[PDB]
Amino acid sequence: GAPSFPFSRASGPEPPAEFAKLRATNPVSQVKLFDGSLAWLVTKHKDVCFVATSEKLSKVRTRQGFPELSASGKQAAKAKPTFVDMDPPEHMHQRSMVEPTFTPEAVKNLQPYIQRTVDDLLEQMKQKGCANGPVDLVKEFALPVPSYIIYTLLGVPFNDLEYLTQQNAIRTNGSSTAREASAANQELLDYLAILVEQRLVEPKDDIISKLCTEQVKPGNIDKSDAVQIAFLLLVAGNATMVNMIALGVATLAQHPDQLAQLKANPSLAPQFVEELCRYHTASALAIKRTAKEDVMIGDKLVRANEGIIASNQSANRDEEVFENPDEFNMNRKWPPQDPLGFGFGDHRCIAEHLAKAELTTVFSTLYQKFPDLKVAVPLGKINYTPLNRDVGIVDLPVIF
Ligand code: HEM
Repeated sequence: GAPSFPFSRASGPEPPAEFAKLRATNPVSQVKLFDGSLAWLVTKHKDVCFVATSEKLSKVRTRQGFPELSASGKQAAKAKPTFVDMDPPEHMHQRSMVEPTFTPEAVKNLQPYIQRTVDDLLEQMKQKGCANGPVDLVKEFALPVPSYIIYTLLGVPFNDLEYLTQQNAIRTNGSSTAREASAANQELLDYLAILVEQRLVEPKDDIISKLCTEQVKPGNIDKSDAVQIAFLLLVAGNATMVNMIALGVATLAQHPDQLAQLKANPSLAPQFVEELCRYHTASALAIKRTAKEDVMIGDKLVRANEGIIASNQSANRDEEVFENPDEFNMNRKWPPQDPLGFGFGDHRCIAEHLAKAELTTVFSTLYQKFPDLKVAVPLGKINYTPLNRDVGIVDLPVIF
């Protein structure tokens, strides 16, 4: 029978072993989801791009055969959708309401603020020190950098950042009870609703205010929609950002020649970030569709109302695109084809430029501030996310 999916990672920092075998012998195959239903799994870079762009495929989760991967996903699919789950024309109708903050030009103009945020958190880490033992690079740095930035862009005032960063972390922490995670989720929604009310009365220079002035007041969306769009922008990428920062530090510890390169030349940070986003595809479960009509993919017929999962993680290890794909090599010569860490097509991560700027700022600054930063536990004992989840690191003891 069809194997259960998601697959488990082969070890803490490695992709599932199944993908390499599937790319070689069965690149479009059926898998069994948590509820016993079947879905198609696509593993080659070319086919992942096809799935991401075909207008014969839908992200609408109320369609028959949509590949929800858990009971919580089936429950979430009942809610009113935001643009992440929309097809044209609704998708860009709503996404364009918030895209301006995320353009290359806007993200370039944000660079001094990104740098200040990273610098301030590094200085707080220095002042706290590690004189009594290792400290957790996740809690002290990888968590607040993306959290403070997206909260600030949305419109949260500075004094509220630390508490709301902690609450949003509780939401997804693997140690939280269900009650604890649900209470933190509702606290974030309650806070955002009050912020939307405030910005309807007195808008400021932030994303929520722009939604209020330009879409809520004119009746293009309502205020509960504005809350949900803001919430999507917070929760869609934050855990992935935290994991990418921590994975970057661990990857450099595992590759000491490349770390020494980066310590000696911070202008290598962009190249490092490109290879990191290919090699550790920390969001690998989001390119999902159902077929609106029959569609042929490779040697398979995907029938109408059948589900599809396109693994951008597998695509990023596709030997036919990336030479020596399972080596981390920030000095590689890149091919014509895009790495797919941020997806592809109309739904490609709205925050791709922001995320790369955050990551480039982190890795061009971290080892200037802390040239002796070391992972404090043996690398084989790093606390990775559980193997049946997206790759990530829960906590990362360091000294400096
Ligand atoms: C290194 C960090 C990140 C990675 C690797 C990442 C990756 C991804 C991927 C793989 C997708 C799916 C794209 C597709 O459907 O083809 C996506 C979509 C999305 N991401 Fe991210 N992301 C990151 C950071 C962020 C951040 C910081 C935000 C918000 C500020 C964000 C918000 C979103 C949203 C809203 C979508 C849905 C876009 C749409 O369907 O139109 N992501 N991201």
